[PDB]
Amino acid sequence: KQLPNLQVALDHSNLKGAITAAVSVGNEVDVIEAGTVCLLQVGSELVEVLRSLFPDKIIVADTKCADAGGTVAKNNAVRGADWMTCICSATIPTMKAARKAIEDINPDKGEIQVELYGDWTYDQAQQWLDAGISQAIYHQSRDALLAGETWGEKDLNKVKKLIEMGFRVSVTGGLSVDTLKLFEGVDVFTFIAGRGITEAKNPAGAARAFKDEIKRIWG
Amino acid sequence: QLPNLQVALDHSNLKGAITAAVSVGNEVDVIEAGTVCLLQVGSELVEVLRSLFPDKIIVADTKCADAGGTVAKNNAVRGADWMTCICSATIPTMKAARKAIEDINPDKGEIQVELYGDWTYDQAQQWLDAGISQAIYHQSRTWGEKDLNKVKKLIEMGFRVSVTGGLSVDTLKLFEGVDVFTFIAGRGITEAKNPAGAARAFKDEIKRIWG
Repeated sequence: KQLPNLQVALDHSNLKGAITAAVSVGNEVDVIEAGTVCLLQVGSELVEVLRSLFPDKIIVADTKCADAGGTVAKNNAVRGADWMTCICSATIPTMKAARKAIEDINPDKGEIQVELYGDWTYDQAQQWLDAGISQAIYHQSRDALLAGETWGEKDLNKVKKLIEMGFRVSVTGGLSVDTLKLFEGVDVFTFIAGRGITEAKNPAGAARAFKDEIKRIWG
Repeated sequence: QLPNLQVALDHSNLKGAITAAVSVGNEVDVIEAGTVCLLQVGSELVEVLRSLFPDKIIVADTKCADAGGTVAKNNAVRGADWMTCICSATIPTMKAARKAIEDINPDKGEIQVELYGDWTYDQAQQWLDAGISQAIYHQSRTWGEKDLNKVKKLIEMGFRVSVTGGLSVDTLKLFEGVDVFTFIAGRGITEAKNPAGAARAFKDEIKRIWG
């Protein structure tokens, strides 16, 4: 058993913003993620820079891969990624090819995570598990997120159900040190924070406070 | 207009994409920076292609799922005409992407929906209602009736449909009578002994059939 991870997403539109934010919080987080917006802007060298700065941190290449799973996984695994995202639209053969490629380069830590967008089903989710993929990323309902709302029961129910199916579930959106308590009793695998922490007055302090609260609730 | 010939650049490095584009650019209508390539090299490739081919349609194949306005802006400022969104992107994301690309590129700026997994005609109608009327259809993994029939309905609904997968000079026959908007070729053309000649042959067969 371990505590939920604190992950920082880097969704910057340029290389300097990602690197500066990563350096500001890196020591205080468990996982550092090169976000899709950033990767589409700067390419995969960022993954390698992050690996150099943080030899022992978990690194996520958030490619939201839909196709050419083996190639995209290999491309980011050789840069040093541990986890890569596939969009839930990706077929089972694409997801398996990506898993096989990332495991080939990184047997110890290599994994695929399914990014949950649109009308995905639990029947699809079981297909991911059967294909050896057991991480999923769940986003707060965007309407509620944009409105500043708490996590609603419907969102919590889906998170709970995925966990019960056997997923390690990461959540993102609507997360702050004060809102972690909403998740009390929910076996969240990773909390993914972004600008709330990296744009704070003291990002390292904000990151540590977030992890302190994870420790209070789940410790 | 006849169906467009498009070349997809899915290389894992910059030199591969640039070399392939230069080899066939004059002979095609549309040049696409594929997702595999953009994830490797970033968006500068789009602006390089725009400089090389000022009068060609340029596609930024980002398969955008979220941050629509940001992703579309980032690629439109590089000179993209069309950008792909994955079909699982929400309507708000697709709409934000469309509005951002139209703002920078009022001439040609458009979103195209990339079709993967279990999509429905009901979802497709929401894309049309959202102002998005291009969709990319991939051969199931010789074009058979199930695939052709889906292509035909999408066109009926009001989509400009691009097709990709299993395309050659010889399989263009199979699409006789269908109002294909764009045929997307890739390595079949760019890895040929004479890429410019393979592409020209391709466009010549389009001209024969739809001309």
